Amino acid sequence: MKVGIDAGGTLIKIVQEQDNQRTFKTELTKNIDQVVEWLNQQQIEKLCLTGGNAGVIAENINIPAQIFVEFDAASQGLGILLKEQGHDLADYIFANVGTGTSLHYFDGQSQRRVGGIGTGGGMIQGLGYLLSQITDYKQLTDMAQHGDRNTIDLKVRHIYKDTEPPIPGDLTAANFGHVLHHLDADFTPSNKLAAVIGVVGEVVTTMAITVAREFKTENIVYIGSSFHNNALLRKVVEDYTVLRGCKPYYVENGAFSGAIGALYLEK
Amino acid sequence: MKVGIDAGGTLIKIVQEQDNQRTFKTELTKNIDQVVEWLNQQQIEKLCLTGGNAGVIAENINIPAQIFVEFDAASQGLGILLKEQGHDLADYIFANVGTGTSLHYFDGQSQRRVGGIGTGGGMIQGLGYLLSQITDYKQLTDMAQHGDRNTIDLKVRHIYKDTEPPIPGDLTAANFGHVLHHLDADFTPSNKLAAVIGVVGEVVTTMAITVAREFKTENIVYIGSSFHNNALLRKVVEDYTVLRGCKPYYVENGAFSGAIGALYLE
Ligand SMILES: Nc1ncnc2c1ncn2[C@@H]1O[C@H](COP(=O)(O)OP(=O)(O)O)[C@@H](O)[C@H]1O
Ligand SMILES: Nc1ncnc2c1ncn2[C@@H]1O[C@H](COP(=O)(O)OP(=O)(O)O)[C@@H](O)[C@H]1O
Repeated sequence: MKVGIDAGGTLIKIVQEQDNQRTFKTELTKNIDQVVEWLNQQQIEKLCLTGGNAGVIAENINIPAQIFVEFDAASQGLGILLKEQGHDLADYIFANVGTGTSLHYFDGQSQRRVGGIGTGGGMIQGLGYLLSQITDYKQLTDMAQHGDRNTIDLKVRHIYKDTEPPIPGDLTAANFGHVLHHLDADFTPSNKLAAVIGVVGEVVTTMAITVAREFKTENIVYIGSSFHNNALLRKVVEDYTVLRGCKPYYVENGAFSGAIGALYLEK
Repeated sequence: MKVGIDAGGTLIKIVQEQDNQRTFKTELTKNIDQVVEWLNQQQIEKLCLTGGNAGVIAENINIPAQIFVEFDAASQGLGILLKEQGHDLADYIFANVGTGTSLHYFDGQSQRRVGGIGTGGGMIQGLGYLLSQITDYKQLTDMAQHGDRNTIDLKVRHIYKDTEPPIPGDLTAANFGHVLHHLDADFTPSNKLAAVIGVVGEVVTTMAITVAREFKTENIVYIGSSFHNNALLRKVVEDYTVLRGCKPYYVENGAFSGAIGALYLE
């Protein structure tokens, strides 16, 4: 009975491994007390921890547990998941889009943190609440899917008008930039929520394509729970990566890269 | 009288020049018709245009005018201003933070667009209105200055708690990340406004420090009107640039590097 736990700022990713049988459990960081209660209830052969609140679990647990650096764990697990899903990538940039975004570069041997930004899921949830007053994650993300950004976001062509723009006119010039041109029109909580996800997506992708260029790689692997139930963010990210001449990748159970990695670093 | 005009998405920057003494005019893009009216009533030896709405002016004007690419003009006017103010920088990343942000690299000869982002002044104004129903620029920018982001932004140390973080704990982990931990506390339009400027600043600086590393340079020059009346954004940007081992620079009349550039170009 082997168990790996990535206790982040928002979600706790549990990976149970029994006689070559993987289980993917996901409880909130908000309800960490219930995760410790559960863990205490059973004998685990080897326990491996990673992420922010990994110490919290370690303190309140009455069982020994090894602790690993999330940056190294995420990379390990991603390697495992990519080759399992038939991806043989020599090099790549991997974006861990969690509460906040952590940018890494993998050179076929090891990872290196090459950047990070505070535009992740925590912003989708945070700014999402201030613009819709919705606290439920599913509800917020689902609401956002068919929202219109035309009245909210400003495009390059809107500034350049008839004039030939020096970069693609369809591109977003200014996020929320159109808001003051549409003071008459009602800003729907859907339209507004779409625009939050749009800016978060565009920032993560811009940062990701920049370091992909820097470390001379065309492969970008996107991981983290921010992608769960948010198909709009996935398309926002995916479409821009392609437009920036890069190859986007989404791994199944990629938000468990951390947790999986913890199990395969001890041995 | 030689005149340069950078007609952007939000502001029109006019720099008129008459015998080594300059004039720095600002008129809104909203009131472009008034700018054309004035120019038609002005005795201009040489007219140079740049930016988004440069064509609009050129069409409605009854005087010929040379049109230049803003990416090249900005670079030109910036170097004139840089040198004049005693900055002799070999190489430098320059961020033109206007309605939207554009990122360039200057190799002691010419510039190259190396990035861009939709997180500029247009976002401060746009998201600023949705979070405060304030349309007045000055008002929006002055309210933000005395705003607290503790209840709004999430820091690395908040996630890592007592555990030693793998990057500085004081750093912003997630913008608006704290909002759901403070649902009890009611979010002041000033606290909210500082968070908008904070994220805009942090995105521009992160992107700027990344390309500064990429094109092997430590100098970062920040320009655009987004810095006007917004001391908070300036400090947000300035402090992070330094923390990332880079040299930040703010040039006097930097938001005119486009209208200056246009004059001294061909
Ligand atoms: N059930 C959920 N509850 C809360 N946030 C969720 C949920 N599913 C996905 N998310 C998203 O995932 C983000 C956290 O990402 P995650 O990869 O788990 O990061 P961390 O490891 O820092 O907790 C949240 O900010 C939110 O966008
Ligand atoms: N009086 C003002 N009214 C509106 N915006 C202003 C004003 N002064 C400065 N700004 C700021 O400058 C930004 C535009 O910057 P600017 O350098 O003119 O770029 P652009 O060329 O895209 O117009 C605005 O979005 C706003 O944040």
